[PDB]
Amino acid sequence: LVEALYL
Amino acid sequence: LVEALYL
Amino acid sequence: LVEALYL
Amino acid sequence: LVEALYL
Repeated sequence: LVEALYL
Repeated sequence: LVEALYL
Repeated sequence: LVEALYL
Repeated sequence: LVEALYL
């Protein structure tokens, strides 16, 4: 499981 | 499972 | 901005 | 900004 946010 | 957001 | 995962 | 994971 991966939850990833890139900004 | 992957939830990914790129901006 | 919200990134949310519920399981 | 919120990144949230619930399991």
